[PDB]
Amino acid sequence: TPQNITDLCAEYHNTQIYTLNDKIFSYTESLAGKREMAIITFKNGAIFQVEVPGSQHIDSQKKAIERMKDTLRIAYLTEAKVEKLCVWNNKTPHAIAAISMANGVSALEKEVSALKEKVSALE
Amino acid sequence: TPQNITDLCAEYHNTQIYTLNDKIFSYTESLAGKREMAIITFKNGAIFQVEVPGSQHIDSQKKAIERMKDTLRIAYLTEAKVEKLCVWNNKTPHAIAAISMAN
Amino acid sequence: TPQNITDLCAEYHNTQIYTLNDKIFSYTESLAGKREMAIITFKNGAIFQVEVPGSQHIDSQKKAIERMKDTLRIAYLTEAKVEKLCVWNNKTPHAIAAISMANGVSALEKEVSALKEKVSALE
Amino acid sequence: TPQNITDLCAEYHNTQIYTLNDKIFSYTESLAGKREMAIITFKNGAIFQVEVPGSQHIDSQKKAIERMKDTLRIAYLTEAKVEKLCVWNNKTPHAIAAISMANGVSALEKEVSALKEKVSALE
Amino acid sequence: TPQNITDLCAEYHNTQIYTLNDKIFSYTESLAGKREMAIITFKNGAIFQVEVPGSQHIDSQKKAIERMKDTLRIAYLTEAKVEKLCVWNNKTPHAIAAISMANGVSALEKEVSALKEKVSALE
Amino acid sequence: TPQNITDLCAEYHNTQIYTLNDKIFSYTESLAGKREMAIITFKNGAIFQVEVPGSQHIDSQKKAIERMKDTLRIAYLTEAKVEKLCVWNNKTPHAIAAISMAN
Amino acid sequence: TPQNITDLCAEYHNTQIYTLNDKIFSYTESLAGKREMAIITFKNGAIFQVEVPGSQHIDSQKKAIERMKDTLRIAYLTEAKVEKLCVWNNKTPHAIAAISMANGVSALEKEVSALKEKVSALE
Amino acid sequence: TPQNITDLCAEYHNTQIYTLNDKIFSYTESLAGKREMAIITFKNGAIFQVEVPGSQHIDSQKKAIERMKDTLRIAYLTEAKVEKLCVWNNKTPHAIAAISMANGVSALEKEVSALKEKVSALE
Amino acid sequence: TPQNITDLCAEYHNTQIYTLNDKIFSYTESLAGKREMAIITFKNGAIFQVEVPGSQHIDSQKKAIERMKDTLRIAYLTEAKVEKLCVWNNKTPHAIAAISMANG
Amino acid sequence: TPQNITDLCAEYHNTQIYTLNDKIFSYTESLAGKREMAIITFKNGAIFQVEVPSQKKAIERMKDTLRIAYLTEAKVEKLCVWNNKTPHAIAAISMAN
Repeated sequence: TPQNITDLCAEYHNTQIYTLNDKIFSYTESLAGKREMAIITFKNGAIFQVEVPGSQHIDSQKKAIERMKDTLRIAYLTEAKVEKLCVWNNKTPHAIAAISMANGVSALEKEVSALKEKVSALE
Repeated sequence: TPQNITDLCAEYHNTQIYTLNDKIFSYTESLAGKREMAIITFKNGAIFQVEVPGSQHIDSQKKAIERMKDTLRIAYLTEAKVEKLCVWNNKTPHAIAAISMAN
Repeated sequence: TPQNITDLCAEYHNTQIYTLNDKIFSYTESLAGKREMAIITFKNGAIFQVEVPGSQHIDSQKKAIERMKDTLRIAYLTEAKVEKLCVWNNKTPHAIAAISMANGVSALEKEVSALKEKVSALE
Repeated sequence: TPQNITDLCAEYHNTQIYTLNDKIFSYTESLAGKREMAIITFKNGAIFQVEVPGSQHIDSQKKAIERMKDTLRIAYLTEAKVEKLCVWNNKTPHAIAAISMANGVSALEKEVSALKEKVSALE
Repeated sequence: TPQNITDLCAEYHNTQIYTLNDKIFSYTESLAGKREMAIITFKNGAIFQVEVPGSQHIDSQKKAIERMKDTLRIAYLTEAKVEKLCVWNNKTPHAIAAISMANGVSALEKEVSALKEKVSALE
Repeated sequence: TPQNITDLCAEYHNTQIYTLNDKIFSYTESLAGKREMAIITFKNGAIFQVEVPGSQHIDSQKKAIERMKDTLRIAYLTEAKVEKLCVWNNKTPHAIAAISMAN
Repeated sequence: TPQNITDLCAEYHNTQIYTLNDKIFSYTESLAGKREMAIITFKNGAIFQVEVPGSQHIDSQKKAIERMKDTLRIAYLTEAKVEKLCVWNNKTPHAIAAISMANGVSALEKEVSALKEKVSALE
Repeated sequence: TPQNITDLCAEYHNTQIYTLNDKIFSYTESLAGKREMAIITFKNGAIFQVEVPGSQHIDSQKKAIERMKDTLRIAYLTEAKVEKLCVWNNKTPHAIAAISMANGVSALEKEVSALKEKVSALE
Repeated sequence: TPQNITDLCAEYHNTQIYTLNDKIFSYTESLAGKREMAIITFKNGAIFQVEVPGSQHIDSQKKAIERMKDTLRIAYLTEAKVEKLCVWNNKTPHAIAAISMANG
Repeated sequence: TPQNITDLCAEYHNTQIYTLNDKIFSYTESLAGKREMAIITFKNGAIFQVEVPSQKKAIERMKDTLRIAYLTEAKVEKLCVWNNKTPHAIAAISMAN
């Protein structure tokens, strides 16, 4: 089994890693017949879909497709930084196979950066 | 496959885009028999429904109808700006087909 | 199709609107056999149930009953103001048929917003 | 139908109310075979389970058992005060039948306590 | 029935406890065929999977596997401290069987709560 | 005669409307033999060509092909918002038949 | 020889003047076979074409048809106010025969700009 | 049923909305045989007819055609602002299908209402 | 016979009173085939129709439907305050059954 | 058909991409007999020509493009050029903002 999104992506044909290290700029979701899909965009202009469930998906993927749309919605609403997407590049928009989320800047490191902006203003 | 909500909307008859760039003013949900629906309003007076699941929906839409109501509830509670709604204008209130959210 | 909770409520026998414009005071939930239910209270003493799923519910209501309990829990935890409840008054406690949530700025909350504009101008 | 957790608890044999008026100290969850369960602890040392679904549960309880675990997880993560648990005391750990969460200390009452500290310092 | 994650872990072959007392550093999820899985990492370099559902899982574990992925996602997004993981050490990465989450207010988090009380009093 | 780009587009086989409501991200032009063409891109990754003049064009189109390339160049340089493109989806990149610009 | 667009328009059958004193709202141009045309719209809903070159045009018009499309494009892109169009009303959309551009500050608009300079000087 | 003139107009082929926000400049009416019609003009040069009844009208439209001519006459005589016209653009002049009247206070009409409040305060 | 619009409204199924105490904001009328109708709006966003004459109308209503459209037009043009509308709420927009105007 | 200037350039033997991401520093044009040409330079020191002559129209278009790019200070992203000419001769140009 792979230990990271890059190794996972390399197990499939017609995939590539996009490194975004950015939050999602827009979240679109449709319930229209044969377009039951999600689309996300990033500030850099990159567009990605979760595909409509279809004949190219095996039964095991059905729950994971629904989970991916839940993940993208809550990621968008919490402004979570997306590290990488593994996508199928034979679809337009490119179709999400996997997502990694990583921050960098530690939990109380955002309250230490804010008491360094309030501390270099008073004394 | 369409790349944005406007192109998606243009694939259906009786639809139009509303551009709101505003958070939801009110969220209403009903479990009453034959009215298992949601209604959202905006400060500008615009009213929209997620339709009762029915004979005009194909099986693939059932999960997406439930997802749309989850999306509208969490959008309301987080005050997320709605950019655009694609709606059917042959229903009263106009019925949501798609939503875009942008900060 | 009705356009608001008041018109929706008027389509049923044995219903009434309560206007609360208040957050939920208490949330109670049970997994005990034949009492798989939720109960909410308001400061004013109003008590409401989501009924145990049963013989008086049609199949289309099963998901909506589960959704209503999700809505009440997240409303309670976020202190969301409930605007109106449509309830069946032939049940004890009164049984929820529908809920509306709106940001209806409270009575003394307009005099607290005006002593925050007069207080952030003097000192 | 009972109107509160105390009346609900009194409808079952081998139950008791614990009053905690405290947030959950720990949340534990297992996917291990025959131990698909949750355990919560409180600072006072109290330990409670949501039981593994089993032959002592009726079909109606299946969804409510899953809902209880969702409720305990979101309560833990939001630090919501648990008021009371109704539990079966013939199980070890004691098994959750119902939960109440209660609010009280008012919304704009924290902004009125803070404009009484800022108002008795300037003028 | 066990009362904590350590006793639960000792009931299975090929398991061990890792004590992290740290939030999740990265969350990865895949909908790709035969890799419908999650991977979490910690700052200390530890990598863990939620396994692809398969022939080694009994029916009761299906829901608990889906719950574990929901728990890891919301834990990542809220920066919840993970206390312990019970894992199968015959898988690579080690496969999660159970998770415990406990508050314990962090080391320098008591000196950050005290430089927020001394910083909101002077300037 | 059609009154808008969408009605114009519907008079041809193998065409579709893309709604961009965005300025052009890149303008490419080539004088290389058998590739005397222009390519525009948008931020969203959409790529469109003005085709090399060829056997599939009638004489009346020659001037309009040259005009389209002038329009795309001045639109790019002024950052004018493109509303819609009517394109042939039979070609890769999709080939521009018409453009609308709206404020 | 006519002295202005209104005199020019009166020399043709089936023509009329539209006074817009407004910039072009939209510019549409097509290279599609048999639709080598331009369409402009104004905010007020008026739609106008430059006709496809055809059997109703004399050779002298060919260059002027190409010039009109250049004029409409540069007028659109510079937001130049169109004063008047002379159009054929026997075509749908109405077909442009001539255009006048003047940046015309309206009749009583010069006496309203002068009673705003005399009114923001007294009180 | 449509809720405004724009939605009504979109239900017909060969129609468009003109937004005038202006009173009628001229009203023309004829009782001459086969020309029993009305023509209105606006300052901007727009010309519109109510068609002679016969040819292409169903019986239910006869009263509505007579009503439209009454509406245009009283609108002209009262200088009522016409907001929008829905017209058939396959007729010359364009033929009225519907009219909206709204009192949308013109651009420099808000600066003329404000130099009437500043002029009835000084002298 | 009822003595006011509220009592009149209560004699019909699917009706309700709207109290506007405001002049009409917009008046729309159509002569288009199968849409021979009027629409009025108020500043508060309320939208009402006079329905297309149809199979749901009895012969006695034909003249009253034409009268209602005359009333709404002259009310709009004189800025007369509308007190109440009795409307059918099973139509979209809600369909006018009666109107009261009070000078006060 | 190629979808970008780099793929277009790779279809020809004597060509290479220069990445400038800079506006044109100088624009020179000549109407002199047998030297009806344009020369552009970049701050970098790079010099490029549009060679002296349906490619007829494209040669004229390229000179129009270089002139309006110079006058608007538009950033040139890439040039595809023939490296068997001195100065190197422009085959294609990409502009990105």
